[PDB]
Amino acid sequence: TLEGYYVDDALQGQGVYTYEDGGVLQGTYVDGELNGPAQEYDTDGRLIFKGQYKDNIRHGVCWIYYPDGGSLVGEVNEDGEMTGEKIAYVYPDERTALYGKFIDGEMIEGKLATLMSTEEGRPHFELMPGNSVYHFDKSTSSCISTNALLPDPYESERVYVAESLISSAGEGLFSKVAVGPNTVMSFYNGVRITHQEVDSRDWALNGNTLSLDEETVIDVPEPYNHVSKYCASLGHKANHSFTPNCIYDMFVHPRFGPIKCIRTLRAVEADEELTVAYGY
Ligand SMILES: Nc1ncnc2c1ncn2[C@@H]1O[C@H](CSCC[C@H](N)C(=O)O)[C@@H](O)[C@H]1O
Repeated sequence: TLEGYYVDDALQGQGVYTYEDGGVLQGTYVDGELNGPAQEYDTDGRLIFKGQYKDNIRHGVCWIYYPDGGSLVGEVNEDGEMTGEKIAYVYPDERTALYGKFIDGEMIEGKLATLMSTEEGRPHFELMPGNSVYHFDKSTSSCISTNALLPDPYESERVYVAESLISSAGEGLFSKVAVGPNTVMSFYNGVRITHQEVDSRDWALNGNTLSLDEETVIDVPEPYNHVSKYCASLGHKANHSFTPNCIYDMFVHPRFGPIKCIRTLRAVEADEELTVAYGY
């Protein structure tokens, strides 16, 4: 088959679609509509969906994987949307998860949990003990967080703040455990401000600004650069080096929203200081 895109077989059964852009989609078909097991991949070989369809709407328990390694899994609603009471955002280690109430893939109330096993397609989670509820809480131009002192579950296991070993750098960010290359370790969340705002005020104030996109800049200003005032995320604590063990990369966070992460470039040691090359 060929439309300027591409499709594979006669009536129905199990076929593959490919878009004007390289990305595949493996579906099982029934009368030309999708019904059954599907898996879609990225223009780059990356699994971005696994799960199933019924009358061309996503059905059942489906996995959506972001490029950063994080994922969303749950039984979808009648419209195929990630809305329900038993949905989870799962972190890049594929084990820590925030389970619970989500609207449209957005988190209303997520409880710390662990994904013990995918038995079939379905996954089994188990709640972790503790009072901790997490909520979608994107920061604004003036509110860095609705709960500045609730740490991020994933971060508090892989990293910590302490005196820098670098010459005169105040504090730094340390790895807590040994990790191999390409590992997310910490989140860089702050108030969202505009490039012009950052370009026009005294520059002596952009020590913690980090550009998100062509329109937005994340900053960790005011007194939130002190951990007794803010510790939700710890990214703004990594110091600079010309030969870093880490890189800034994009991240889709369930509490923070579109932000950056600190990801490792090589294996790193427990207790090793984490660095990135500032300014890209
Ligand atoms: N290689 C380096 N040498 C000296 N200061 C550094 C540095 N990398 C980062 N810094 C200080 O770290 C800043 C980035 S924010 C990283 C955290 C910071 N040192 C703190 O104590 O909160 C810059 O303002 C620079 O002053």
